[PDB]
Amino acid sequence: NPFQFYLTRVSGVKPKYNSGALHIKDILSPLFGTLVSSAQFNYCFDVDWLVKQYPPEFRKKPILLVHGDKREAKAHLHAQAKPYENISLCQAKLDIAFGTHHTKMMLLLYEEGLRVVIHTSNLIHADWHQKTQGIWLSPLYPRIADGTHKSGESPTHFKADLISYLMAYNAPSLKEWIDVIHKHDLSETNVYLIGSTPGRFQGSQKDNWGHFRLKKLLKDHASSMPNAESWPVVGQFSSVGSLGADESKWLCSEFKESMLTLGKESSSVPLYLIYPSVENVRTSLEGYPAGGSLPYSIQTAEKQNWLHSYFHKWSAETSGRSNAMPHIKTYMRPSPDFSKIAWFLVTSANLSKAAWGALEKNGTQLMIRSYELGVLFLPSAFGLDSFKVKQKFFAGPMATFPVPYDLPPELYGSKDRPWIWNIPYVKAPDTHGNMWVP
Ligand SMILES: O=C(O)c1cnc2c([N+](=O)[O-])cccc2c1O
Repeated sequence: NPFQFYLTRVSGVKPKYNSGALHIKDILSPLFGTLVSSAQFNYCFDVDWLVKQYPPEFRKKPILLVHGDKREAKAHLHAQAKPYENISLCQAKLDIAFGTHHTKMMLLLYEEGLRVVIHTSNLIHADWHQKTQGIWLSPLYPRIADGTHKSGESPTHFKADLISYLMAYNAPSLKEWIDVIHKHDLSETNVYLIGSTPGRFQGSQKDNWGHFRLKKLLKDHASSMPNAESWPVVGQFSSVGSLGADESKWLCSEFKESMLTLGKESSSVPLYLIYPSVENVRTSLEGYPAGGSLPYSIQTAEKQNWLHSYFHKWSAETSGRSNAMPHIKTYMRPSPDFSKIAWFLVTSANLSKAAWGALEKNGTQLMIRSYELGVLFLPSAFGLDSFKVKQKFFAGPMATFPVPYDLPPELYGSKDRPWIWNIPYVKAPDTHGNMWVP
């Protein structure tokens, strides 16, 4: 495979469904490189657990933790790290209310080169235990020889886009990593970077982030096919924000409009949203506690019941993960019979205005509250017109894309309800014998 898209290992499925999966210990093993320094961008950290995932010989190398915590949460994280002299912290600035640092990324500096890992898991035991999570692994990027002048840039502009993303933090500890990236050759990268950073973007900066970044890439590097209006859009996420009183406020007006872009020329396109039902969570490997990582509140949900008609159950027989609740987020554009896809995106961005951006000031300004990061797989970047869908995720032409859940997605039944984490479920017990009482 040329895609280097992996799922995390799931405890409890048969070995066939973990064969090509990765645990964090595998990512940090010496087989992937001789570690000199690393940067861990994330939302939630368990520092004691994290350090034990590094191999013993690497546990004293410098680690930078990039986080968004403030006030007491920030103090708690500093206290967690205090015992480990080699750990530094970088607080990402969040100057817009209700912003979060959701980006999940590792920068791994080796003796032999550099690797970038963009993924969806928090750095806590439970996120790597029985969840469906996604990982993109970069190639080993070699160092550019001292005295040599070359860009080290890929046809997807990944090196410049990653530096641009890091420059948005305006942070001294990340300027060091920017200088490291400058000195490496990233020309073999075949994915496009799609990031969100907080701010209000107009003019030449409007296309840099969020769903306008996606729109711009799809206009420039995908081609429209006849009957494009028949190719659905699929979104798959672990959390939903407040989208407004109806679909025309944001979901189908600006979000779906960005996602249905193809090619340069100027809607009944179906929209499938995949989000775990209550039954999905109850019968999961973790049981109801899996819902602790699916933070859809009743307050938000009650304001947008129109949205739930779009919801489809989580099903993942193709990867043996129907009972491993998703914390991956993915977006893609399948053909009407779901045998091909025009593109695939894996990201930290949930279905929310905070992450993807919302238009302001008479449509002239895109406002984003949070940091997010994902990678976009475009057929043109692999010399193809479209991707064939792999029929079994862990099965064996390597030009077929490993989609991790079942297609077509299955609509909620009439008795199904979206998982809502702050109401009780006491009618039927979960796989551990328990109810859910918030
Ligand atoms: O991975 C993330 O980016 C992320 C962010 N926030 C979460 C919350 N929360 O408090 O919003 C509750 C539960 C799980 C969360 C999570 O998994």
